[PDB]
Amino acid sequence: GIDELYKKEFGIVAGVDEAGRGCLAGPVVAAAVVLEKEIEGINDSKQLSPAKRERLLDEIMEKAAVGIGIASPEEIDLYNIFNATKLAMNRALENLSVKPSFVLVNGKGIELSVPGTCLVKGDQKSKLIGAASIVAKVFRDRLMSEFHRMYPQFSFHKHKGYATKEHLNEIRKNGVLPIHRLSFEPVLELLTDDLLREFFEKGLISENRFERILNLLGARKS
DNA sequence: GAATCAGGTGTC
Ligand SMILES: [Mn+2]
Ligand SMILES: [Mn+2]
Ligand SMILES: [Mn+2]
Repeated sequence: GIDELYKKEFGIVAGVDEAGRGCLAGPVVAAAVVLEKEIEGINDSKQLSPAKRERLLDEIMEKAAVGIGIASPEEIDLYNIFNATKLAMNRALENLSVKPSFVLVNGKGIELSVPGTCLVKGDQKSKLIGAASIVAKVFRDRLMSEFHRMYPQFSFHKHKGYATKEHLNEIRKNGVLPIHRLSFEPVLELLTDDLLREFFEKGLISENRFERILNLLGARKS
């Protein structure tokens, strides 16, 4: 119903949500979702079972229009997690085929390239956002799994890059990766100016990424 | 799914 109020008022209304905010690795995934056909079971992903999201997505990506945006781990470091988040969100709206006259954005304090509004707990106040919530999360998880493929020594399919005990084990044992968020404190902690220069000399990170994390590295213990 | 332990950073 919340959706319908805004639908009647503003016209085409997209729901937006993102996943991967609190992660130590990988990009942040945002999803924009416009939908008219009803989908029973709609609810914020984190209440659902991983396998149910799966069946709800197949359904969602059949009755709805969906845009997907991502922001690079490099962009998180250079821009911060928040602007990287808005950036990802705006890339989703961009990828959406339907151009909404209005957006419902989960959270607070986010203003996108499309006039809209910000709902706290929006992912459980709105069906569109709850749906955008399931798209982001599943798509993200998928990105992380194939990262276990690219870095076999890493349980990215289990911990999704988050600060779990075993993720921190895999980092101390195996080292820090370019896809880790180098500005994120637990990583900054383990990283050395020596590995940082290597990343750069290998052409793995950017000159701008290097300068930041380097300046961040020397700023430690302050 | 809910409880409760862990672990991240942006806004203001
Ligand atoms: Mn929520
Ligand atoms: Mn959510
Ligand atoms: Mn900070």
